[PDB]
Amino acid sequence: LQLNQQQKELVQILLGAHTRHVGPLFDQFVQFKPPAYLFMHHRPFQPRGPVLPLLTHFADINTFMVQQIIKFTKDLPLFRSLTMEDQISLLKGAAVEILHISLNTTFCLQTENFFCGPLCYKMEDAVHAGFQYEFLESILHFHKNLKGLHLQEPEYVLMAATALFSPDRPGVTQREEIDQLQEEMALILNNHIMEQQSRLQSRFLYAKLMGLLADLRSINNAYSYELQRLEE
Amino acid sequence: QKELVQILLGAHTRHVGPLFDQFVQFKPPAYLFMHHRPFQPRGPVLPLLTHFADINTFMVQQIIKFTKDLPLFRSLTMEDQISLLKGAAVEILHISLNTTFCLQTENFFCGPLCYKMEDAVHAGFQYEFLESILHFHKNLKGLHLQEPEYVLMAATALFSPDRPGVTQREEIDQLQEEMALILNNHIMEQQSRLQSRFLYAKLMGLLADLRSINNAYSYELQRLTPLLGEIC
Ligand SMILES: C[C@]12CC[C@@H](O)C[C@@H]1CC[C@@H]1[C@@H]2CC[C@]2(C)C=CC[C@@H]12
Ligand SMILES: C[C@]12CC[C@@H](O)C[C@@H]1CC[C@@H]1[C@@H]2CC[C@]2(C)C=CC[C@@H]12
Repeated sequence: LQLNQQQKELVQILLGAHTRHVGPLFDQFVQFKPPAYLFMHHRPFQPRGPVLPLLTHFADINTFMVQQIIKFTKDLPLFRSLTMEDQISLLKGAAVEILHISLNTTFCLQTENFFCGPLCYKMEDAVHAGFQYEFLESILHFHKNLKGLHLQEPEYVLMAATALFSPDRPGVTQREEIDQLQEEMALILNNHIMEQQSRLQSRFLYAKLMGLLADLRSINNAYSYELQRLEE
Repeated sequence: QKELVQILLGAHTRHVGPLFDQFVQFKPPAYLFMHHRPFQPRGPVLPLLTHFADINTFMVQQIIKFTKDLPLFRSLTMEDQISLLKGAAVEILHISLNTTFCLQTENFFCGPLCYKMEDAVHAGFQYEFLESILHFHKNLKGLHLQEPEYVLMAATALFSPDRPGVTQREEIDQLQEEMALILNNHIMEQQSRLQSRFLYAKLMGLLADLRSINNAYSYELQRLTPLLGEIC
């Protein structure tokens, strides 16, 4: 219950990593041939026509986010300290979770749209790309729930690090060493939140976050085929 | 009593709800239709000053139509109605305007329109003033309020007995408290979702920061070339 020098230094390293590779991420989507209507924020009756371009765009931004995210982790000495296998296994399992956690950063609660650069994503756009409604609703509830907590870079990065060092993921060997990492990550998350008692005013913030981390994992386990198909 | 909050709710929804979806009706410069755009202060100003003037008028009219459906209000000396409105109108406008504010992008989404501070800046308004306005809207928005706490907050400001020109600052400093604590109570009747520490105090702390800017800055809210037929 209080952050020591080691911990404060860790937060900074995380933030640094996040800021270089993920923060600038969302503003690069426009480079991946986005369909014209994506540039409009207000389009109640606008048609979308062909799926291919829209579809391959989502394909584009998804690969780019997963790439940057990999870089993100790669900039963490703690992560590098693990075995090749374990890393590939942790990323292979936490990339989607870090993605929506990072993406919530551009999410607007008032309009339930993500503002990435000059682009404006709406749930209906994913619908038009063939994503399952139930999937999309869950993904949406998550983002609404998480935005309502009024988080900031620090809380976002810590949370992401918490999801990264999860041992329960298949293919891991150093299960107990890594589980130690996650616990140190959560304790820093928790204590960090307290340090900001005045800013963060939702009750049971920590639990609510870890709770949402649970919801996220469930959603992927359930509609995993939606993503596996996108990746091909 | 809690039925007075049904009177307020129906008043607001009828004349102030669709208030914002009509701004598109008053010759808004094409750029207000875009959410992502360059700041060009060397651009034409007059057409934008004209717009803000037309919608400032329009808004005032609906806020009048609003208060004109509050029995507790009409049942007062016309010399006070005018007086109270002479200073509340503005304050309400911003409380009601806040429902179109997105905390993420800091824009105001009114119908197909997207208003930015940059716009008030170009219109020629002064920093500090705008700064207060933005600060007000960021703070208030961060409290996750819904209609009930809006119409409510608004009405307690509607009856502010310490306003210049009021006749019976006796029956007014009564009608207000006859709702100030009715606001504090409702806040608890929903203590679950409204979990901001010390809402009320923070709320009234906002009603006070609105008045202070309603004053210090007023000479400019006036300027708003009040000529329509002036163009053919
Ligand atoms: C398509 C994408 C982005 C690429 C891929 O991660 C899958 C997700 C599913 C969920 C999508 C999101 C883009 C932005 C969307 C459209 C907004 C709500 C649902 C969102
Ligand atoms: C112009 C107006 C509306 C009329 C008048 O109350 C002054 C204010 C100042 C502040 C303005 C607002 C319109 C909408 C704006 C442009 C959005 C942010 C700043 C906002």
